[PDB]
Amino acid sequence: GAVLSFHNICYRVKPVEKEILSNINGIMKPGLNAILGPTGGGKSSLLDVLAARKDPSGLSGDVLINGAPRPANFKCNSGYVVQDDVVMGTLTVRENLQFSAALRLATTMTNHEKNERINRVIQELGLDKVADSKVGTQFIRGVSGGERKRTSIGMELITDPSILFLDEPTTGLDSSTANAVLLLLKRMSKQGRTIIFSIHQPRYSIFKLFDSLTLLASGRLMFHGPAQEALGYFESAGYHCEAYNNPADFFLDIINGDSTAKPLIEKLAEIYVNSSFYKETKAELHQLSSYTTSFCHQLRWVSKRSFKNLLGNPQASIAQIIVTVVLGLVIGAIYFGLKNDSTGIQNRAGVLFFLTTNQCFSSVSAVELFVVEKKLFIHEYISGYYRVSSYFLGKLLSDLLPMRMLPSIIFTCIVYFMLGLKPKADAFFVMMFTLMMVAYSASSMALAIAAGQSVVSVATLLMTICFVFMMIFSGLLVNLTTIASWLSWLQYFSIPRYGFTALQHNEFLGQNFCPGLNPCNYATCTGEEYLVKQGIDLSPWGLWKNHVALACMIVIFLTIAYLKLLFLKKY
Amino acid sequence: GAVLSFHNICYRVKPVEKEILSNINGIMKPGLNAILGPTGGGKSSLLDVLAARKDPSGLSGDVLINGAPRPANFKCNSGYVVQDDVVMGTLTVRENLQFSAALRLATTMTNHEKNERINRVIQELGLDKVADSKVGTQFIRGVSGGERKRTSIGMELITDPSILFLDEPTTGLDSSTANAVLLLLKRMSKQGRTIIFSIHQPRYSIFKLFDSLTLLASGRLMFHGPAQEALGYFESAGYHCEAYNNPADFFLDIINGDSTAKPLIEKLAEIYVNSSFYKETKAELHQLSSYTTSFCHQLRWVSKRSFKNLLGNPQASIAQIIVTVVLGLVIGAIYFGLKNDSTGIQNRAGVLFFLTTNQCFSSVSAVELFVVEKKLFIHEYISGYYRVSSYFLGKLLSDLLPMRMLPSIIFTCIVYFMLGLKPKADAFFVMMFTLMMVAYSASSMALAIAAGQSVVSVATLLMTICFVFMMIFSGLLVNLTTIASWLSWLQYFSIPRYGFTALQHNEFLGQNFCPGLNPCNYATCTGEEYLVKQGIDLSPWGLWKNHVALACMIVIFLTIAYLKLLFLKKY
Ligand SMILES: COc1cc2c(cc1OC)CN(CCc1ccc(NC(=O)c3cc(OC)c(OC)cc3NC(=O)c3cnc4ccccc4c3)cc1)CC2
Ligand SMILES: CCCCCCCCCCCC(=O)OC[C@H](COP(=O)(O)OCC[N+](C)(C)C)OC(=O)CCCCCCCCCCC
Ligand SMILES: CCCCCCCCCCCC(=O)OC[C@H](COP(=O)(O)OCC[N+](C)(C)C)OC(=O)CCCCCCCCCCC
Ligand SMILES: Nc1ncnc2c1ncn2[C@@H]1O[C@H](COP(=O)(O)OP(=O)(O)OP(=O)(O)O)[C@@H](O)[C@H]1O
Ligand SMILES: Nc1ncnc2c1ncn2[C@@H]1O[C@H](COP(=O)(O)OP(=O)(O)OP(=O)(O)O)[C@@H](O)[C@H]1O
Ligand SMILES: CC(C)CCC[C@@H](C)[C@H]1CC[C@H]2[C@@H]3CC=C4C[C@@H](O)CC[C@]4(C)[C@H]3CC[C@]12C
Ligand SMILES: CC(C)CCC[C@@H](C)[C@H]1CC[C@H]2[C@@H]3CC=C4C[C@@H](O)CC[C@]4(C)[C@H]3CC[C@]12C
Ligand SMILES: CC(C)CCC[C@@H](C)[C@H]1CC[C@H]2[C@@H]3CC=C4C[C@@H](O)CC[C@]4(C)[C@H]3CC[C@]12C
Ligand SMILES: CC(C)CCC[C@@H](C)[C@H]1CC[C@H]2[C@@H]3CC=C4C[C@@H](O)CC[C@]4(C)[C@H]3CC[C@]12C
Repeated sequence: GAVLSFHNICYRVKPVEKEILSNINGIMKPGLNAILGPTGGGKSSLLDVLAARKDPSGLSGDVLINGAPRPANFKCNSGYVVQDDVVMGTLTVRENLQFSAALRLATTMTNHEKNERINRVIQELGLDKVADSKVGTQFIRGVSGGERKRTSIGMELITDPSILFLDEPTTGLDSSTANAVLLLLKRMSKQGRTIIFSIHQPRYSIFKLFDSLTLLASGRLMFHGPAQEALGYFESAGYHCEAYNNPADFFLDIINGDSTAKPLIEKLAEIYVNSSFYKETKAELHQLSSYTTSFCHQLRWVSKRSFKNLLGNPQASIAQIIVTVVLGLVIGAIYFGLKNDSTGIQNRAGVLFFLTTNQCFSSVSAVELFVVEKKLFIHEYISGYYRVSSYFLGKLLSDLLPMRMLPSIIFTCIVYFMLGLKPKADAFFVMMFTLMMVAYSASSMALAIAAGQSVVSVATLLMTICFVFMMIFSGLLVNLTTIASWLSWLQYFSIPRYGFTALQHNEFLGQNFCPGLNPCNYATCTGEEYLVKQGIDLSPWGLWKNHVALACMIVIFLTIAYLKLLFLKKY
Repeated sequence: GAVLSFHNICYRVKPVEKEILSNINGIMKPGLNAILGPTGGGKSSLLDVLAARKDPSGLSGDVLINGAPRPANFKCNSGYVVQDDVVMGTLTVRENLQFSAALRLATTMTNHEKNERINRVIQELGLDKVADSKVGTQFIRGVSGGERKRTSIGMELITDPSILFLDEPTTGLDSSTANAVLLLLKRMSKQGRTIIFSIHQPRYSIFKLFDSLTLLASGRLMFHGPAQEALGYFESAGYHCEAYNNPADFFLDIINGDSTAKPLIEKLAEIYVNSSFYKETKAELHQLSSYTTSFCHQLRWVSKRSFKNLLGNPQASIAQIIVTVVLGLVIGAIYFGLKNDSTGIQNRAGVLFFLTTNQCFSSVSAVELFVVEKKLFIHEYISGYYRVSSYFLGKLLSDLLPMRMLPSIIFTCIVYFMLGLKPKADAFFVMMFTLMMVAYSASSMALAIAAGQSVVSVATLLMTICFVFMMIFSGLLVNLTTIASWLSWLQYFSIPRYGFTALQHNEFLGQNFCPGLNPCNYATCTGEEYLVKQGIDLSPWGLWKNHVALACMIVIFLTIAYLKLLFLKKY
């Protein structure tokens, strides 16, 4: 079995540094161990310290498994269940468990075997009725909080861990369900596994199951030792129960100073260090003194989950495609029959500008989903599911690449022929390629800004402002040849400028807009004159210059996003 | 005291109609009464039925207070505490209680007296340490879930009600805090008040406090009667406890079929109807067979809370003002020194278009706050705080009117003189007025769309799409004189068109853009020619036509919003 231990633990958090956890010493031998305490005592913090999910800076003690230091496979042979559930709402119960099994259990096992394990877990936790139902989504009403909580427990159990950490496994659950969960852990603990969990308001039947007990309060350790002997320890100092049927209440009332015999917290702790229990553990403590699956598998499974999540959030995929089609048709109707007249220049420039800005501003919606999933990404990376690289490339090849390509194609196919733009194939494909490139560049910039930011509103605001400032330098609202020199350099940071310039160069090159024709100066009859007055070049190199600039921006921004994820605080 | 009662209650929910609650009969005499049951049994639904927060369509029974039917002041002399807390995060604890006191307690009392009551409540609930701290916000980490829960309890207690309904008052609270809350209610119930609440996992000490008991399960009523006699009733059918220290577990285990003696639910219910308890209540039941404060006060307090909420969410007020200033300065730099040259027309039209669209699209951010507060509005209206009209006008005079006016002023003051637009005062004030009008019209349209919609994403998408379609008809991207007749009529539904046309008419009227000057046809030297080619009229009536159209749209859209709130399902 696994014999966890700790000694002289203290933790500090920040300027001013405060100690959430003061001196703590204990041994969590195999079996079933518990951590009772009042709210704010530090139950969740100690658990993370034991499971190495806290920044090692603050930690000021030694944690040992079976005497030897922490192995590098610790997170490959342990499980952690979070106080606040992190479960992808858009998926069903079974799908989430499948995801955990696939990326944590080794690939040597057959997929049928894994599904058999998954079914067994579901039956044990009583999730059969909602096995294939969806977890809650904003659009889709889903399972209750209790079923969601048990689902998080399931994902960790599937790994068949030798060590399991749980935080408030029984919250939002009625007594019957709570008892079933605890009995399962007890059965799971009579085989050599070590189970550590924090609980609120146990029943007497449950409390008898506890083998080892830990009692936190305001950081201090009031009592650690066998659960059955806890009553005797308190009785010696005073506090003869003889009132409460449930002992768990008897402990908490003492801590809150509601029972008969400087602060009561410090006073009680001083008693423990003088107890035999502290002496025994000090004697024992002093005496004692990688990823399962490869890159490709992680990529496939992450991309799959992203596909499903995207389809489950309609506003970002289905709605964008539908509005794309509607806009294409309306534009085709509004600009139908472009004429080489006085009005041709205006309408052509306007439509191209509209398409460009539409591609740029549509990227905001997708990345917002990248923002909301920061918490899940951190939790899964810490738990040891996947690497950063796999998550990044999967989200790209599932969300950014497929969906952002289509709007360009739809817009070109619908608009080009209805309006009557350049009737040559080269122009058609150039238009499609250019729109694709601006879309990808905007998405990459959005990712660079949004990656690592927790709040959706702030990221949305920042990206919107940046796109606005780009749009001012697109080449239509202002003439770039009239801008002062000390500000003109900014026009090279604008994506819409490159796309818009390319489209203009493609459309205006061989057109005359004065129908019947002593040249009339101050008049732009020919398209080339308009291009010149707007600053654009006439060589073939201008178009391709814009395109290569877009590609370089894509690469730069995506790389920045990867680095922002890499140097993030995953603790 | 207050003697509530019910008889033959059944409720139906929807097509297919299902009965959440089957036959239910009971009397909730003064004192302390409880509703235990497993999750999903129907505890929250019955409570709403008793407190008249459910649609009366489904209800199929009679509810009586003191024998007489439900008075119209029922919600003026009752309190309801929600299972999921509804507390404005951006405010402190004390501020929320002040809001409840001001609008529910009569104005005859002095404000100092109310604050004295508020202090007493806080001391009783143990919220003194966090009395003036802020409740949780996304930006501001706030009080724990337990303190938030007790705060919701406080707001109802301040009214000093003769009848109080609570739903899971002890959830997220440790035993010590839970016991304190229950003891307070017990003390509050020995004076004539009637208290009804639903609870999970009581302690034996608490359960002895219960005077009357109700036991729901899968809709059916398994037991109603005195709490002390509940054990005897079950013992007669079998189920001699002699195992469990806490009786509350003994009841729930039976319902879940985990104890010794068609489904167990139906089987148990059949026993109750044959019990003496059912006979007694049937004998008794068969035997038995406005706003405190005026309009202005509600308006003032709603507007005040809205001010605070707006300031607490920086992204909507502070950020919008800052970006407004930054955009003004950047625009002033980009377009500095507008010249009566070939480029003057383009830059002028572009800047005016940018300002107009900025005013239109900035309205999305504010209304989103109107969306998120739908739940709170429904809860408060049902509880009897305020009317619909007061809420509407308060949110207007607090959020829409003050904040949307400033950006226009800032933009005009910064931009007008730096660029060098028409150097006459009339044009300056016309520009300011026009921008104000488009801002208000867009906000009104946003409210009309967003009011009554629960999801933020959908409303944001809809308003954004509508503004896009308006923007196509602004007069720049397309020439309105070239649009086909069967679609041209749409141009009269566009707000940016009216604002943009007014600004163009103000700026271009007396300008010549050909510097040195056989007239050169196909050339727009004079501004009037440009206006004509864009379809605009030259009379003074065009400008004012646009303005009056905006005003009419404002009135229409705001009225629609009020009606949408009025005919909403507040149940
Ligand atoms: C988790 O819950 C959620 C929370 C939230 C959201 C979604 C959620 O759920 C996931 C999304 N919330 C977005 C709120 C929002 C959206 C937009 C703006 N503001 C502009 O967009 C704009 C501003 C200008 O000045 C400030 C401006 O100046 C000129 C031109 C602007 N836009 C254009 O010009 C333009 C042009 N073509 C377009 C074509 C297609 C689509 C958009 C186009 C836009 C401001 C706020 C924020 C919170
Ligand atoms: C002027 C009109 C045309 C030019 C428009 C300029 C847009 C520039 C877009 C590329 C910048 C970029 O993408 O920056 C990318 C950076 C990269 O993160 P980081 O630097 O490593 O931050 C450190 C992060 N750590 C500490 C975790 C490592 O993200 C950010 O900084 C986030 C905020 C960006 C705000 C940008 C607002 C720009 C307003 C400009 C007002 C004049
Ligand atoms: C074409 C370019 C220029 C013209 C642009 C047209 C914009 C019209 C704006 C005013 C309409 C309005 O504000 O409608 C206001 C209505 C009012 O609610 P209700 O009718 O009572 O719904 C019943 C609600 N109950 C049942 C509770 C009473 O809100 C809505 O319907 C909500 C959805 C509106 C979607 C509008 C999308 C428009 C897309 C047009 C694609 C051609
Ligand atoms: N990163 C952090 N920054 C600042 N304070 C923290 C941080 N982490 C924990 N704390 C503080 O430590 C104290 C204990 O928080 P903790 O998360 O341990 O609560 P808990 O013991 O899990 O109780 P419960 O989860 O039941 O509320 C709190 O006062 C909290 O503010
Ligand atoms: N509007 C509704 N539409 C469909 N079903 C409903 C509706 N309201 C309630 N129900 C159903 O009634 C049953 C009881 O739900 P209820 O809200 O009463 O739970 P509860 O008794 O409050 O239990 P808890 O709140 O502890 O989960 C549930 O199965 C729920 O799906
Ligand atoms: C039908 C046409 C004319 C409507 C104009 C386009 C806009 C207003 C429509 C087109 C497609 C629509 C979306 C279609 C599907 C969904 C998924 C649903 O679960 C919520 C609403 C939502 C997100 C719709 C919102 C409104 C929407 C974006
Ligand atoms: C991290 C971010 C800010 C990186 C920004 C890099 C951008 C500004 C770089 C990437 C590639 C660059 C372009 C590469 C090629 C050319 C062609 C040349 O004849 C003019 C400059 C121009 C058009 C460059 C302008 C600056 C440019 C677009
Ligand atoms: C300083 C200038 C150049 C920045 C450009 C303007 C944008 C990027 C800045 C200007 C004002 C800024 C806001 C100022 C204050 C707040 C409140 C804070 O609790 C969260 C960030 C937030 C919401 C900022 C977000 C970024 C913001 C909107
Ligand atoms: C509920 C919503 C859709 C109501 C929409 C009403 C709009 C379209 C109405 C309100 C006031 C109306 C305007 C009132 C006055 C004039 C001046 C006239 O010489 C031309 C029509 C014009 C410009 C009207 C166009 C239509 C108009 C703008």
